[PDB]
Amino acid sequence: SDYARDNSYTKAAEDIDAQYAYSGNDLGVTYTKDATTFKVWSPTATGVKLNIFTKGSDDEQGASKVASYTLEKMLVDGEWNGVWTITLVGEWKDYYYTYSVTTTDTTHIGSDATKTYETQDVYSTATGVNGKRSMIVDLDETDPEGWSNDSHVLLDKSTKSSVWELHIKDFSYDKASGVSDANRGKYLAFTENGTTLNGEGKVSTCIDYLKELGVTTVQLNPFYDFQSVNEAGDDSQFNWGYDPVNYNVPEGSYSSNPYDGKVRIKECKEMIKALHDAGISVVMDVVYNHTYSTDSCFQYTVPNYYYRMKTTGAFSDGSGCGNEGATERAMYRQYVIDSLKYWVNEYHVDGFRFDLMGLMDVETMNMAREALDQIDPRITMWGEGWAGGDSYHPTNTCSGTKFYPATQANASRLSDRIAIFNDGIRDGIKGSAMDISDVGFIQGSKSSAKGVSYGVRANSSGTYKWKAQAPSQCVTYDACHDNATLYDQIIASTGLADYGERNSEAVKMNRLASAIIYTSQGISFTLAGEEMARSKDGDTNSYKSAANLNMIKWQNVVDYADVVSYYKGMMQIKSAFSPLTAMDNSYADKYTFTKKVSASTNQISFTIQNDVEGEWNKMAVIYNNATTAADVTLSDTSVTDWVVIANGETAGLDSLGEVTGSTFTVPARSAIVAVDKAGYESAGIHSSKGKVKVNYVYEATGEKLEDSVILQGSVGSGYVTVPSAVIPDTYIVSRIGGNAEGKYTSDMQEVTYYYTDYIP
Repeated sequence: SDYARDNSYTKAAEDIDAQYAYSGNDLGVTYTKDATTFKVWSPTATGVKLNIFTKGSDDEQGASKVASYTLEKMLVDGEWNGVWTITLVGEWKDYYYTYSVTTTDTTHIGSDATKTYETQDVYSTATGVNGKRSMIVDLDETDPEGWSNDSHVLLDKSTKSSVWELHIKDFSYDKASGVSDANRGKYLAFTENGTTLNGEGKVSTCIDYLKELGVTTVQLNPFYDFQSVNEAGDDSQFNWGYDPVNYNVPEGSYSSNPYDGKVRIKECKEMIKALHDAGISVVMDVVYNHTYSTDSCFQYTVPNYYYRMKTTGAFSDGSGCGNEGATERAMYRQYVIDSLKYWVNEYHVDGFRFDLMGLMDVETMNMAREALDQIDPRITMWGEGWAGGDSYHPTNTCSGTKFYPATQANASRLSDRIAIFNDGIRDGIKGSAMDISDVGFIQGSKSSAKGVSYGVRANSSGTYKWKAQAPSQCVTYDACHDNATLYDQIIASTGLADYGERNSEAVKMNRLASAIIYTSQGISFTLAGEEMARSKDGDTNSYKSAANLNMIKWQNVVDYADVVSYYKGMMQIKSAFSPLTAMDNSYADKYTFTKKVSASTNQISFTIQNDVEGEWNKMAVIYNNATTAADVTLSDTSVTDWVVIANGETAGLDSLGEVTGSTFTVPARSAIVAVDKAGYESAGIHSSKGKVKVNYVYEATGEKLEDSVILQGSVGSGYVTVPSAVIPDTYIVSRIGGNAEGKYTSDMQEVTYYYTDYIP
């Protein structure tokens, strides 16, 4: 819910915006070898004092207060524009500082009831430990080697993306990642090429694993400066980071040395450079909708201005943390826009994800979208189109237009290149996020088939709980950092095994969900480690749980190499068919669904008439969430010869069979993807990945104890195969044919685990 209220705080802030608004783009430190400059926009302040130090804290050896100066009012044409400036002559690099602002609030300008605060610069670019002290860094110095040649690694269309939502700690915090001792959980785990599981050199991990999996984007969890982890305390502290402190300053606990401010910048840039060199785009999660506490730099500089104030004087609780930034405000809007531009231009990020996007206002988001477009329009923007609580915001914004929250309901006003995370498809696929045990479509819910069928088109065709101006305004996904993981939800709802423990039926549902996400329009978005069945031990909220519980268990790239390969093949499927990555609604009417989109059906099916030259001319798709195989007849009978390219066992770009007519026998809880034979033969799209088939044969009779699984990978890359974890303990591998480990050769290989009786 949201309400439009006006009060004394809003009127005073509007007057401030009308009079004192500033647009010089040079607030904060403007360091040069000749002289340093400082600027603080605070109309309500009676005086500002700058305090230079030598160490970002008093507990560091050699820490001492250097000097204090007084910042005087900045005058243009004799009138005050709200800023306090001072120039220090001489060399001042690496010198910390703070401000001592004596100020009233917005409603009491000119009165003598001031209060004195000591505050880190709102525009801090570098900070000592815990971000409580600024620093005058020379940013040109912190560029790693070859940084001048780094360029944005951007998609041509954000719908082609396969976003990998990766937490910087979890990426490498496991000792099984094989990363050096000093770099487990930092920016620099991303710069180490040649990593492997347990350093054994057999199967890759981390960055080489990313190049293998082919993800086109990686969305990094909050690595701006945040509060909830002590940058000087225990190294095992984990926190997503939704308690922002310094937006413009990289987080400190992800660097080898947080006490020095150049080190965090250097190492963050190093990580971004590493990912850009891996050909993988980088997407920064941002949280401009709130700050850690109201005792912030914004409040200490201009109280009650930068936040939305209720009529009673309390702060609005729309974000659920006790406050919420007033994005409608003439200077906070400019702050957010300039912070986005600064992150992009300095740390070479390629796109953003706005937490609780519903709080921000549509006009501000259109302004940010236009500003990022002015750099490069392929910079991807998206975010959660809701809010955490009741928001009380002004009736208008600083520009004079009405105030509209950026919600899913307002997606019609919100720009089409600002995707809204599709809760509709998320719950249609795997169930409502509010309950971990809820049963979605994949688990067997017939009713959610409507949600899945509408989300197949990015909700941009028709209306189910919301609508998108285009599929480019939809992030097709079923999991992210928030709430439980896909495999967690599947296991919890099925009740077949404990969390993270491999289960064949749950793996089938996971493959089906991957097919649903990767044959749909819009942006494909996956939780990092979602292919390998990542599990948080079922924890529905892990924002600050154990780092060893949130870390990616890198044994899962071996234990779930078949699921990794299914995902890696579905990615190729989606990238090899233009309708599955169309930005606009040109292909909305080609989806000749077999049943009504609103039908509660166990087996979803449809077909896509592609029109791009040199590609498959048609595809079928049949999601069969039933416990038993079911024959599905296509209402589109214009094509009767087909070449399956995915099924319940393996997925990819290679013919897994052929079907005559238009009737497909779809296995239980499994998807089928086909293509027209003529188009397949004429296009020439073919999988260059090697393959391995791992059977599990009871030796005495030749019957299979468990189904075979197909592994996949690039030709020339290694692999490792293991006995299936689902075979009972009463069986013992007596022999293993073929290469139980090795590399992927262009010609298919095989491995057979023969079994016999055993007494555990």
